[PDB]
Amino acid sequence: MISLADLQRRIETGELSPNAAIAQSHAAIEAREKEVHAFVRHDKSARAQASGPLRGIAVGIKDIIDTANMPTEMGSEIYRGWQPRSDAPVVMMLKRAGATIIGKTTTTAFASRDPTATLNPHNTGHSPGGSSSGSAAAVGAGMIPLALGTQTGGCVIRPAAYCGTAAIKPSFRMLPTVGVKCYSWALDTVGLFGARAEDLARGLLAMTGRSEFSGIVPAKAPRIGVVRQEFAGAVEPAAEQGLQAAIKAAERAGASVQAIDLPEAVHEAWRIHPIIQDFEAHRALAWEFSEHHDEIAPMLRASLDATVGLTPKEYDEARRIGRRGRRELGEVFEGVDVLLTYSAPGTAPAKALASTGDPRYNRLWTLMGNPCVNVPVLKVGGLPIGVQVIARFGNDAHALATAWFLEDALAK
Amino acid sequence: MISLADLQRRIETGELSPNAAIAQSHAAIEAREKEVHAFVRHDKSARAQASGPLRGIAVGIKDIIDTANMPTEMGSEIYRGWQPRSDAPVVMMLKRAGATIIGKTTTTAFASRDPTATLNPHNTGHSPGGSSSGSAAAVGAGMIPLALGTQTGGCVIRPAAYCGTAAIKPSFRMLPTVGVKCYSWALDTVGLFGARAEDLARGLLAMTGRSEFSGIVPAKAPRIGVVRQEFAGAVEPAAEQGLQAAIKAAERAGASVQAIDLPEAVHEAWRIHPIIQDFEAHRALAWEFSEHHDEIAPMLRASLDATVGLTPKEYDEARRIGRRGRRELGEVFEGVDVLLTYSAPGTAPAKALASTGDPRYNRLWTLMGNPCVNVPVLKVGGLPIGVQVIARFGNDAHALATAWFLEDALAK
Repeated sequence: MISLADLQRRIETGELSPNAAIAQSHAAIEAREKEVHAFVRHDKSARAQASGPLRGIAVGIKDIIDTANMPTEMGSEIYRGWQPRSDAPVVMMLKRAGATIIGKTTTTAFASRDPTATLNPHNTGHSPGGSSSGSAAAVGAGMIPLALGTQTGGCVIRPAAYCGTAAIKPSFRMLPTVGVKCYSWALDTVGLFGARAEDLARGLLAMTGRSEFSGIVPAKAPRIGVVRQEFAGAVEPAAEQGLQAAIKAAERAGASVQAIDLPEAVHEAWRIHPIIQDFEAHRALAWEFSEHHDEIAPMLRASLDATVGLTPKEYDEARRIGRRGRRELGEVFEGVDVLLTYSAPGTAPAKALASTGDPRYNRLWTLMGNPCVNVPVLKVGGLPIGVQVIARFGNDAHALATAWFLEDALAK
Repeated sequence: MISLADLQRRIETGELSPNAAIAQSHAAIEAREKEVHAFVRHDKSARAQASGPLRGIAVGIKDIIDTANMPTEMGSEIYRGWQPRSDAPVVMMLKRAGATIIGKTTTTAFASRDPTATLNPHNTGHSPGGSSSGSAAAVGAGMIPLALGTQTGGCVIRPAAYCGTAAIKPSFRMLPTVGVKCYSWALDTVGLFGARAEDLARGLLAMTGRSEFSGIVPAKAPRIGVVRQEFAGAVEPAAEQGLQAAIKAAERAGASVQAIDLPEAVHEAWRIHPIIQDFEAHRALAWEFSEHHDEIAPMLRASLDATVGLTPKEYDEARRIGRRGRRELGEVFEGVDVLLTYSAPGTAPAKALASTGDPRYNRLWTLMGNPCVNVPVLKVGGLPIGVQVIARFGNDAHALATAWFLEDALAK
């Protein structure tokens, strides 16, 4: 994989030229697209910009995020050839920083369950996860140093884990979702894919100008609270193997690790995530469902069909539960700096299963809103397994710092 | 003005057919549009639907709200001829209920300060307010029974007051802002314009299906708390005359009215509203500011040029201040059912002043999120004056019930 931070340092010293960096990405893409299929469209004419911390940095954009110079097809036939008039605010954050928008990465139809043609870089016979399939794959295949995606259930953390890349779903609403095809406005959150935690930090710094992302360094003696999300059901062996490897590494590195069971209020929040998501999706995708029903991809069409009956009453109740959940989760962070858990059920599923993976270990955090970061840990049978670092809402910096600490710990 | 509730009842009993109702509207628009100029686009072929609670109900849509069959120009040359692919979820809420989208109403450029060409229905020499200029003017001129607008500062309540129509800015986020051109995502709130409070209730019931909007009837002897928002300075004589008249009518109607002070935390929230608004505006309108700077309407261009330096730091600090204001405001509603205040600084400004009016008496409430309803009180020099009824967050139904109470009280 290509490191954003690496590129930055070398370009800043003149050791590497922006044009060369971009030519390298174009090369990497051409070198494996026929194998991975992570791009809906690749702008081969894309060139590096003259100034900015992200000059010479090629970025892939999930195709539900608006671009003014390239179509935004939402991974749906309904939007084939659709051309937005403007670039989404998050795209502008990158462009204003000097980044090069190299192309649109594949997305499942409307960021839901329907698999794209994209394949896992680590094993062509496996899924790269979803819904940010192309962003995770492209970064995992070393095609680009950065990619944008979104998370409603576990659309960022899960595919990142499956593809062995670092990634972060910042605190809810930190990055605007303006110009981002909505699935559930209570959940939709923009995320970033990179090679390492440090790459994510430098990316967020350039996009937001927030001092909190400046000068981040690996955390020291982090206080970690391990949660296995029992309420999420039975995890697969590989996932647990990765979590134990992470715990062992952190302990040896000086971290204090303790197991903790999450409050009933949190278990409940996890249960009602589907209610909030699906009730809102019917509103958010009303036009598509009412006017182009049969054109909606199979799996998404099915989930919408099964949920037309969700009522405002139960929706309100679900949101009440969500709030109770957030309140009691905050108390959990009184004794620990971060929480550590699974990023996915296990290794990436074989493409034959026609599944981008179950988001059961991701969805709770998207609703709570806390910053989540995936940390590659190991590989079982050649397929990546990662762990998920979670900090208190609004403390994305500490989440990245601990993720960094963890990466260094695993490196022994 | 045309009453949606009235049309509903007559259509329900069969006294009026949906086709006739819609023909009524087309005729009403035809009758005054040449003098008011409230529509960017009037779809003369718009027909009535055969079923639904809103069948036969014509609705005007502020032009920053996406429509699939009509252009959405954002009141800016930058979006001349722009055609969204899909109808915004709120538009679909109306369509699914059986309503007719009769046209797009005027909006100031990107819903900011730059005046549209629309004129006040009560005196064409005056402003109809903004930024939901056309929606307020159309309803006020008796063209349509319902219209959608948005409020970031006071874009719903102020123009409603100026044009003498009933209107409501529901609780923050009750209605989705998907497909609604964003100015400030922390503030933007969809609102409705109608003849009376009952019309708003029926409109919200059909759009949301929420039982809270079903069976609403005038409130009885409400506990009203009068707040003059001294932090925003003294209001113009006409506005105070309308407030005094509303208090007296309410009292003689059996309501308990007490002048109350607003917590310092709330005063502070009003103060930092511009910080949140303008900082986000720079991110939400990034593409426009970067690629079409000189094409942005003059006033908005100037406000943006003067706020480029706002920092994430002061922004976060403003948000913290706003959250504290919301908390303490709720406390105020523990002893009072609704707050009663000004809807605008006074009567509508002369067009010659090139101003849609000062939003100072509206902005706080948009940030707090509470449901606000405008109640027409009287007219000074032929120009309408209204009062603003505010309930606790999530108590939209009560705001409407008390507004209805106030309307009857004023009618004695």
